[PDB]
Amino acid sequence: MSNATKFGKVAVLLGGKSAERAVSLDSGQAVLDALLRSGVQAEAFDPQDRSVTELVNYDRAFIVLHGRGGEDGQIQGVLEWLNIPYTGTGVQGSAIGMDKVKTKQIWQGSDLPTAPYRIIVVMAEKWITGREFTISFLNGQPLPVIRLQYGIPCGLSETEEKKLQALCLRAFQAVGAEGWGRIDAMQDEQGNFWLLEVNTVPGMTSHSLVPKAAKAVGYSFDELCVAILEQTLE
Amino acid sequence: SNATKFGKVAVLLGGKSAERAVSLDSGQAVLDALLRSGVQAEAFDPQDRSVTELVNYDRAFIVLHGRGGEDGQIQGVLEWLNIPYTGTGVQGSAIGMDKVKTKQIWQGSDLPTAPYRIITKETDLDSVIAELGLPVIIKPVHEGAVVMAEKWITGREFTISFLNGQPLPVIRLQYGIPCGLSETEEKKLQALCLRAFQAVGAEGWGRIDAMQDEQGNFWLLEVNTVPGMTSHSLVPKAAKAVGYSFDELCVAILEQTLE
Repeated sequence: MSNATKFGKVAVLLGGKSAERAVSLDSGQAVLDALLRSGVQAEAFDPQDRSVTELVNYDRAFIVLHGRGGEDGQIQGVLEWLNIPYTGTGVQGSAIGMDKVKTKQIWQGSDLPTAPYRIIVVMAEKWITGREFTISFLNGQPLPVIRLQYGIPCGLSETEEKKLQALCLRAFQAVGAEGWGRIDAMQDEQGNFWLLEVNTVPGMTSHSLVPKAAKAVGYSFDELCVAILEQTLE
Repeated sequence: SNATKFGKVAVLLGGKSAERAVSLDSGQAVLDALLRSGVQAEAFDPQDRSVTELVNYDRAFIVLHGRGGEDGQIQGVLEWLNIPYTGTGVQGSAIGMDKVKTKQIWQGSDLPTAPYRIITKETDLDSVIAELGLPVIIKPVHEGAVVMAEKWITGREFTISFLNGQPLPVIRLQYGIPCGLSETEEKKLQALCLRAFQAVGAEGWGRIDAMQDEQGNFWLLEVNTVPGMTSHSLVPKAAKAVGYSFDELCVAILEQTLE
């Protein structure tokens, strides 16, 4: 049972219209090479150069557009209307995820910790000092946590780490994200966690954090790319 | 000036959802009203015409109800085709058509709404009847497979319709106006509902439904981001109460699609 047949003609959506275009071209190229190596019939699709109307020629879509259009529900919209299954988070989770105030609102509304904030678009947030982390997701489940300013190990105890993972899984589900993505979190001076933001189509460049964390659990980049694409089976 | 301004407008109607028939009715009404106002309107049924052809139009009047219309999908395609359109963008639409999400973001804005528990059909039922009390409303989440349980409150339902971002005269649900609220009590419900409208990031026009319990307290229920425009529909009724003819109301809504 081959990946040519099984996944059919897949479009790797890349580049796009946003300020993160260059990063997305990089993420796209990486993913495209990896899927081609895995024998999936992948092709590049840049919606800034090719009308989305031509998506109708493809059986599924690997979304690796960052920012406006990609991370915010728009392209997910068009794919729903063309009946083309696709990677990651649907319209709702995407549209929310790319709005901090809305992401915070729905987190507060789920009994989940996050800095207070006020109505100034950029907002005004309560300053907390501590160390930032990021919990990456694959198949709905969290992966090994990475410290931000190397990255792993993070500097949490094994139980302290699992606490941050379980908390972030709730914040991932709360906002209705699915498949894969990233949650950023804080740890204040007293050891308490605070949720910061969500990325519903993360970077897939060589320096990007999700492949790093997927590798920590034995996924090659090519394996990680197929795992993500498997979401598009029903 | 002289409805050269709006150009070739598409009235999106019918569609794929269970509310198709209602949408055909809302579409026809709106289409006739715009044509009477001298706007160059045409019908576009996305179930019969590929959305690809939307590129032939300068703007879109969305009057699709339910799945595809009320939930961010068609708003998506319009954003990607750079075609301005009526009502609420992708975010507000996608939220609005989800009750749990609408409630979450309302709780998160210090706004009143019935307690509820998302039924994973397996969470212990005893802890749920302990939180909410009996009787309890169970209802489907998006279309009012995933299901919820809400706390039953007794009282009288209302609906506050919106145009140009601002609320219109409130209507009692079972005629509808007068509602049976005092003039100050009515303004209280309007100001509350304006916050709940803004909170979810809806814009232009729409409807918020609200409760009043036996003690006089308000509770928010749900949001409709593309309301009915049929002859018996509630938004034209409330727009008429403030001196808008149906034709005038239809142009007012279309004006959202300008700078």
